[PDB]
This record gives sequence, C-alpha cells and structure tokens, in this order.
Amino acid sequence: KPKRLCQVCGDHASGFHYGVWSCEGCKAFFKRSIQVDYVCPATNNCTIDKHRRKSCQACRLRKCLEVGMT
Amino acid sequence: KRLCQVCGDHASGFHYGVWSCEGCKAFFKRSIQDYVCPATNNCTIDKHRRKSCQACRLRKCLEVGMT
DNA sequence: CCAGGTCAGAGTGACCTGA
DNA sequence: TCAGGTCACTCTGACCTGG
Ligand code: NA
Ligand SMILES: [Zn+2]
Ligand SMILES: [Zn+2]
Ligand SMILES: [Zn+2]
Ligand SMILES: [Zn+2]
Repeated sequence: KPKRLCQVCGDHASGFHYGVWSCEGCKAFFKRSIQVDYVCPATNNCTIDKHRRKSCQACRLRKCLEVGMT
Repeated sequence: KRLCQVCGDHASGFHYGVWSCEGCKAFFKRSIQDYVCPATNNCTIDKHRRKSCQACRLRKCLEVGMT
C-alpha cells in the first residue's frame, strides 16, 4: 500500500494504475469504461470526493480522463 | 392516469401520500428504514436521470410531500 | 510491482403479500 | 388500497494471479 492518494477521489491509492495514482474503485471504474454513456444530472462540474461521499458517474469518468488515465 | 410527482414516470399508485412510481416508492421506503449531493442540490430528477443523485432524489420526495 | 479478472456486497424497481 | 418485503439484475471495489 503506497503512501499516496487517488488523484480521482482522494481515497487511499492502491497503486499507480493506467498512468495515475488511484484507488481500486477508480481503477475498476476506468477499466469498465474502456470496455458507456453517463449523463450528469447537474452541470458537469460535480465534486468527486470519496471521504465526503460525493460522486457522479459522468463526472467521475471525466475526472479519470482529466487527471491522465489511459 | 397520473404521473409520478418525483420523476415523471408513470405512477403506480398513491404512496406515502404522493402519486408516484414503483421506483420512487421503493427508494423512499428504503430511506425511511447519508446522501450527499456532489453538485449544488439542484440535480435533475426525471425518469431518465433519477438514479444519478440520491441526495436530490430524496429531497425531491420530501418536497412533493412523501412522509 | 500492475493489468485484467473475479464475485461478494449493495442499490434498483417490477412484482409479491398481508393488513 | 397501500405499506413493506422480495430478489433478479447490475454496478462496485477488495482481493487474486500471471506477467
Ligand atoms: Na462501470
Ligand atoms: Zn479513487
Ligand atoms: Zn456530474
Ligand atoms: Zn418516480
Ligand atoms: Zn444532487
């Protein structure tokens, strides 16, 4: 377990996955996306923060891409 | 026949004091047995988008009078 | 060490069941 | 009629294994 944080949601990172530090959740979520159509119910600017229980599927995927997952 | 006052899907009956669909019925059922909005507490709740933000779906349930 | 797979855990909603 | 239960379906993510 690395002393690093997930660049997507701020949870503890499990490792360096798809080119970014990420948790198992965000790793699998991105994994499943490369194999989807999400719609943000708000304005495409949702906070992704695991500790505060904030997430949005569309904005989660956009943030995965934003921070550099490939 | 009436529409669900929470999401606009077809209503199945009068549940918890509100005309509503089986989805919103069950969702409120589970809530009364905690949700945070990642946006601005104004997320769209409709038959397409209702599953997306739990916090706003519950607030919409309360707004239209589910008890 | 990580990519990709696995499947128990959890939310959904159409349908069930008793008051 | 409705309140509350059911459970197949599906997404989630903790853990595994091979590389
Ligand atoms: Na997914
Ligand atoms: Zn994460
Ligand atoms: Zn969003
Ligand atoms: Zn509804
Ligand atoms: Zn919301």
